[PDB]
Amino acid sequence: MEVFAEYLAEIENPDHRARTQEVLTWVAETFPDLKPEIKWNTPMFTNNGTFIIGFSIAKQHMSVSPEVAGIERFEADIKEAGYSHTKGIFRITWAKSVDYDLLAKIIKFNIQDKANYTSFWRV
Repeated sequence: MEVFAEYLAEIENPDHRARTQEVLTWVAETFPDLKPEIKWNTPMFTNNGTFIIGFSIAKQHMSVSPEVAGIERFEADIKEAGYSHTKGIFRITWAKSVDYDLLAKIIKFNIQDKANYTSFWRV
């Protein structure tokens, strides 16, 4: 968790910082075997060296990054949760709640789908 200290401190809005902290803490606690990392100024979690999920903050939303394959697998549920998405990310605006249930399904999916992966990113 200390790994994310500087990143969180740099979030000037304290309510945005609290939400980011709550999500990152929840991932860490719910998935204790993942390694929390800051890489390229992005908070993320890896499993035996491969990327599992990443988070980043913009002015009006948090971005969740589970790779294109993660968005493809859960596109219907992302849309039903009410979040906007691209091919590779989806967004949670500050007024909207975080669907921890969906996050859990995405994270578990990437863990299983990238078991033994030989690269950091999916190609």
